[PDB]
Amino acid sequence: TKKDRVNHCLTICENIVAQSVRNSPEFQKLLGIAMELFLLCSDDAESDVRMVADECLNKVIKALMDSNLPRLQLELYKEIKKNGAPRSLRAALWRFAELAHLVRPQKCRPYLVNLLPCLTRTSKRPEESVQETLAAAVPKIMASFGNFANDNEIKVLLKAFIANLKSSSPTIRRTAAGSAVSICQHSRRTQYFYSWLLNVLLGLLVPVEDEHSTLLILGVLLTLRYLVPLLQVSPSAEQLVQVYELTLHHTQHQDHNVVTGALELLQQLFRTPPPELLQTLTAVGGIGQLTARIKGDIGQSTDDDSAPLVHCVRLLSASFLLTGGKNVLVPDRDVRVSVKALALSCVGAAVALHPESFFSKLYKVPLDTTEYPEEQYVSDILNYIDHGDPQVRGATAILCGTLICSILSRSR
Repeated sequence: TKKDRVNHCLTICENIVAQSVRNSPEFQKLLGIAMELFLLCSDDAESDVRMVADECLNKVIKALMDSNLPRLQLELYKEIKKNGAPRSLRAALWRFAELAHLVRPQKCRPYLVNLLPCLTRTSKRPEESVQETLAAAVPKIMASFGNFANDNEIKVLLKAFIANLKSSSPTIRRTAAGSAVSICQHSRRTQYFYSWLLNVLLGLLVPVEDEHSTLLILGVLLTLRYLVPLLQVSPSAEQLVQVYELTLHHTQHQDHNVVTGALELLQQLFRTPPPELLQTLTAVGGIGQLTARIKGDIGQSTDDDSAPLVHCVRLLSASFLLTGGKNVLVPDRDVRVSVKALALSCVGAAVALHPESFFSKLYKVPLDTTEYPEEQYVSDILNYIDHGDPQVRGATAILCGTLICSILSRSR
């Protein structure tokens, strides 16, 4: 009956729209029963059956978004609480984020309380396909159901997703990170909930000379690429400078999945910087007032008589893409050319902030004139125009663009 199952689902659809009679005590009973039956047609495993009868459920909704919206959204909340099959629960979750901004604010507050028991179970599910669509609904649901919750309901929901940063799947790590940050745009207080996510994560990396379970090191740095775009009681000016020393230790912590995680976080905090953090780095003393492969004295980000952005260009160069003795390329065998690509785009976004870093010497205390004849400056960054692939000769194409943009605007 595999061809007999196809004809059954499609004839139920057309005889609802062609009724032209809604809000009737006969019409109310008919729409509840055969609405759950549209998804068993998708639950049955055949691509001739799964593709055909899922486009037919969308014919019902859109012809009824005017007439029967409160009857549509009551049958649909029932299936998530049923917590069904990972194919059945998935394609119902597309339907419920697009009708979230169609509810009325009269009936909205009953719909908020019932979802938080239902939105934690689908966070505990290890199916890698079920976890994906929730990172495309927690953007859409909690922006229209955002304002209707108090400070009690939203503190429970964010302790669950951080326990979904403790899993080892790359598909499940990036769906729990975009869920914590879409709530705080819409929670109740947009600025109060930005300062609260920064306290929870830095105790997961409280003092850095520990064993930090290097899968869990990657969970904390992906929630911070989504929230620095939103940082522009408040998040304090001493709360944001604890974020910044945490990464320079983690551009050195060896891996190829943990070195690439803290280098997308640094390219974005210079492009859209938080304005409290942005004045503490251009300043001359810098971090010294807030406290009161490399083989030389760089001078750490606590020292005075130099800005910290003078410090931060000496550090990302002699570890990744430069050797302190001579103008010479580093081999692609040592550092990957996916890892050398994100290190040329971080030296360029700081020159737009502090342009005096690019003219500095690489080592502060010079390095061993017996071994090496001459000491070099950071201008061998601009010898990576001849290096091989795109996005290195193209990301030293963009390193000369914002070095000229920001000397003219620095000295007038």
